[PDB]
Amino acid sequence: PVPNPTMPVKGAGTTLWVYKGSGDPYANPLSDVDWSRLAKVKDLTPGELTAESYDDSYLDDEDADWTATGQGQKSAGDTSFTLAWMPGEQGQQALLAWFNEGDTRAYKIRFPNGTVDVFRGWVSSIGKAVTAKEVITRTVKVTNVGRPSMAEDRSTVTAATGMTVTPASTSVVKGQSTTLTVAFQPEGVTDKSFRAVSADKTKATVSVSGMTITVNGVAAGKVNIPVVSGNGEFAAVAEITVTAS
Amino acid sequence: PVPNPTMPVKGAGTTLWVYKGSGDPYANPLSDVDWSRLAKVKDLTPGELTAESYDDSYLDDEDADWTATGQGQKSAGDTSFTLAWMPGEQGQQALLAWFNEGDTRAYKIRFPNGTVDVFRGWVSSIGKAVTAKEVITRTVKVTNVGRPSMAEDRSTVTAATGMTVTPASTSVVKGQSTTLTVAFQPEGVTDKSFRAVSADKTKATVSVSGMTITVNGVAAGKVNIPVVSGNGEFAAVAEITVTAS
Amino acid sequence: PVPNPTMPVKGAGTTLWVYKGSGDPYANPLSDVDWSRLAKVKDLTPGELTAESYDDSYLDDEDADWTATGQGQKSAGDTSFTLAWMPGEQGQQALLAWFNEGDTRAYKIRFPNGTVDVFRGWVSSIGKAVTAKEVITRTVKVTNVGRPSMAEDRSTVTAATGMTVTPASTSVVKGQSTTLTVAFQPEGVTDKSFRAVSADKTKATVSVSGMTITVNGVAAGKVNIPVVSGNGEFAAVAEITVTAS
Amino acid sequence: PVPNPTMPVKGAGTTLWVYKGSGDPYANPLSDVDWSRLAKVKDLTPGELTAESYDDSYLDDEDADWTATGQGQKSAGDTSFTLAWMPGEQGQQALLAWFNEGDTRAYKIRFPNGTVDVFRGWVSSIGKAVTAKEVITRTVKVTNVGRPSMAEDRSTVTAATGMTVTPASTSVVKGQSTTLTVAFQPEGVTDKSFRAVSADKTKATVSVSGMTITVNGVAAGKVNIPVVSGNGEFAAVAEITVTAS
Repeated sequence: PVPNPTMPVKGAGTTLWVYKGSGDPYANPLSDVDWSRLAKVKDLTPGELTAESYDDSYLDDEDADWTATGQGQKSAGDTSFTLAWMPGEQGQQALLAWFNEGDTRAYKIRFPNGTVDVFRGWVSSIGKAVTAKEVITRTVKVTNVGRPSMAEDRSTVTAATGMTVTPASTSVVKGQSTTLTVAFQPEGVTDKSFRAVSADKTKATVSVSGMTITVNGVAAGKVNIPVVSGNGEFAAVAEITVTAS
Repeated sequence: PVPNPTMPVKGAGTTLWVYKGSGDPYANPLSDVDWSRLAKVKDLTPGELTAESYDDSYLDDEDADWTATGQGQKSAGDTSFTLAWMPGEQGQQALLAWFNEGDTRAYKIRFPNGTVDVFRGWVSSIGKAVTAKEVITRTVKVTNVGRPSMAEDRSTVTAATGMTVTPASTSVVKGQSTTLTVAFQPEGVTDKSFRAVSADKTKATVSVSGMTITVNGVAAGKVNIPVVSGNGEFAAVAEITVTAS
Repeated sequence: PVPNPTMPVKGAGTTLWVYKGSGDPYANPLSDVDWSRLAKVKDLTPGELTAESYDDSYLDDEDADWTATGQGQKSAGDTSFTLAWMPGEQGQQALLAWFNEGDTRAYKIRFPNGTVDVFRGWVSSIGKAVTAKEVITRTVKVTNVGRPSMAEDRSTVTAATGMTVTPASTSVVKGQSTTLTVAFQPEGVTDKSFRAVSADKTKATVSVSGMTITVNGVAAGKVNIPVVSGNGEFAAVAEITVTAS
Repeated sequence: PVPNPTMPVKGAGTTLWVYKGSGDPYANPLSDVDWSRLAKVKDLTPGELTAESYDDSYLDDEDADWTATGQGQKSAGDTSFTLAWMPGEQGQQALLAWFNEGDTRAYKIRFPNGTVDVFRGWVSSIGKAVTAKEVITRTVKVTNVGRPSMAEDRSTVTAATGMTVTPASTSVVKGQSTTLTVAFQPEGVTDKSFRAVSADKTKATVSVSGMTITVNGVAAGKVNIPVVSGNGEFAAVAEITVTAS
C-alpha cells in the first residue's frame, strides 16, 4: 500500500541510479531528473560504514585492568552489484566510461518505502560470468569516498498531540482474551513507544504485541489497566470489568 | 511461571535498550526511565570477555619443564545485533547520530529472567542487507569500553512485592494542592523509581518531590492519575474528583 | 568543535604560513593579514629546542664523586616539512626566492587548538622525490636563529572562585561503583589539580580518573570522602551512605 | 592495591612531580606538599647511573698480564619523558619557564609500590611531534646534577597505620579560638606532614602551628574542616558547629 518508513519492508522494487548532471546530488536526491537508471539488477550489497579504534592509554593511569579505546577514522565501505549483461544499453556504456576515466561519481539507491541512499565513489572492479544455461551477467564494485547521505538524514521528527486507547470499557469472561488498540494523534508521530501495565496481576494480565493489547481475565472483578507512553507525557487509563464464567 | 534466575530460561523476550539520561547508568539498571528500546531485534550476539596472557618465567627458576603464565589485561569484546530497518523511528535515528558523533554511550540487555546486563561502548560498524523476499535488515556492531556490569553483580538484591498509593481517593478544590504518598512493599526495596503522570493536564497537574505527589486542581471534574514504577512491573491508579470553588 | 588548549588534540588541520610584511611578526601572530599559506602539507617536523652543558667543577670542591654541570647556550633546532610540488603557485616561488636570497624570515605553524608557534630562520635544504606511482613532493628544511615565540608564551593564567562536587549525597550498594564529578568555577581555571581521599578505606575506596571519582562500597555505613584542591585553597566534602546488599 | 616493595610490581600508575617549595626536597620526599604533578605521561625513561674507569696500574707490579682498574667519577644520566601537549595547563607552562630560565630544580618519580625517586637537574631538550591521526606529544629531557636519592636509601622507615584528630566534634563561639590536635599511629611515624583546610572560609578559618590546629568561628553555623596527610593516603574530617554570641 502507501509506503511507510516506520514499518518493516521487503526488498522487491529497489532501484539504482547514477548522477549525470552538474549540480549537487546531495541537495535533492528524491528527484529523478539528471539521473540514469541501471535496470535488471540481480544482486545488491550496499557499502558498510566502519570505523577503527584509537588507543587512549596513559602510563600514569591508576590501573590497566581493562582496555580503553575510542572511535577513530571512518570509512564508507564498498558497494557491489550484479546486472544483466547488455552492452548495447546506454547505462552500461556510461558505466564502462566511468571505469575507464577513473573519476569519482555519485550513485543513489531507491527503496520501496520512499527513502533514498546517496553515495560517492569510483569503480574498482568489473567482471563477467559466462554459463551455457544462464544469462551472462556483469559484476560491478564501487569504492566509496567521503561521508554519504543516508536516509536517516532526511527524516523529520514529529511531536504527538494525544494518545487514545480503544475501546475504553470492556467486559472479559474468564479464560478469554480481549484486544485493545492504542493510537497516537496525529498519524505522523515518530515516537510510538508505550508501556501497558496491570494494577492487579491476579485480576487481569496484559501482554503487548505491536499496537495490540491482550487482556486475560484470570479473576472476576473490576481492574484498572493504565497505559503510559514511553516519553511519559501522555497517559491513558482503561477499565475492564471481568465477569465470572 | 515466575521468573527465576536460579533455574534455566529460554531467550524469547530478550530486549535491548540505550541510555539517554545524565545520571549513573550502573546505579539502577532495573529502572526503565531514561532508556529507549530498539524494537524488532532479529539476532543478538553479546560481547565476549577475554583476558590476555602474561609471561611469569625467570632464568633462575628451578623447574622450567612446564610453562608458567598469569592473567593480563581484560577486554569486553564487541556486541553485535540485527534490527528491522525502519529509518522513520527515533531509535534508529538516534543510533545513526551516535555512530556519527563517535562518543561512548551506555546500553543494556534485558533477559526473560528479570536480570540485566549493562555495557558502555561506541558503534564501529553499520550495515544493510537487501533481498527480494526478506525484510531489509540493519546490522550494528558496538565495541565496548571499560568494565561491564553483569547480572552476577546484582545477585544479592531485594525485589518488591507491591506498590501502594495513599490515599486512593481524594477531592481537591481549585487553587489548592493535595499530597499523595507512594510506598513499596516490603521496606527493603532497593529500586524505588516511579513516574507519576496525568491523563488530563488541564483537569489536574502532578509534581514529583521525593515520595510525595502534589496534585493541583486546575479544572473541576474527575481525573485519573496513573502511577507506574520505574521497572514498570507494578502499577497504581489514583482517582481524584476536583471540586469547583 | 572544542578549541581547548588544556586537553589533548590530534594533529589534522595544522597549517604553515610565511610572513610577508614590514611589521613585527611576534606582536600579533593570531592575525592572518600579511601571511601567505603553504598548502598541501604532507609531513611536518618542528624544530627541537636544545641546550649545551657547562662544566661547573672546581679543584677545591671537597665532593668530586658526582659530576656537576649547568645549562649553557640554547639552540632553536631545525624545522623540516614536505609539500606537494607545484611550481606554479606563488608560495613555492616565494620559497625558492627565500632560498636564493639567503634572508632570515619568519614563519608560523598554526595548530587546531587555537595556538600558533612563530619561528625565524633561513632555508638550508631544498629537495625533490620523483616516483612513477606517487605525486612529486618538495622537501624543505629551515635552520632557526634566535629565541622563538612558543604557544606557552601567549598563555594567560586564570585564578579560580570555587570548587563543587556533584552529587553531594549518594547511596552505594556493596559491589557497585558510583561516579562523582568535580568542577571548578569559572570554566577558565588553569590549575585543576585535586586530591580526593577516603576517611575510612574499609568502608569505601576512591579512584581518580580525569575529573570523575569512582567510589566502591566495600563496607556498609556512612563514610565521608573529603576532596582538597591541589593548591589547597578550596575544599569539598562528599558524604556517601553505603547500603548493604 | 598491593604496596609491597619486596615483590615485583607492574609499571602502571607511575607519576611524575616537580618541586615548588623552598625547603629540602630530600628531607621528606613522601609528602606531596609543594609538589606539582605532570599528568598524561605517555612514556618514561629514568636516568641511568654510570661510573667512569680509573687506571690503577704501575710499572712495578709483578703481575701485568691482566688489566686492573677502579671506579671513577659518577654520573646520574638523563631522564626522558613524553607527555600530551596541553599548553593551557600550568604544569607545561612552568616546564617551559624552567627550560627558559636555566635553573636546576628537583623532580620526583612515584612507583605503584609506594616508593619515590628524587633527582635534581636542568632541562636539556624540548620537542614536538605532529601527526594527523595521533595526539600531539611533548618530549622533554632532563640532565641530572649531583647525587640522587634512590628508594633504597629509604628502606628503613616506619609506615603510618592511621591518623586521628582530637576532638572530633566541638562548638566554638564567635570571637574565640579552638585547639585541635592531630596524631599519627604509631608513635614512630617518620612522615608527619599534613594540610588542614576549611570548606567555608567565611564560616570558619584554620591556622596550622606545629601539631595544633586553631579554628576561629567568624560566622555561626556548621562547617566541615577536612584534614589530609601530606602523603595523602589518610584523611580526617572534623565537624565544628559555630555558635553565635
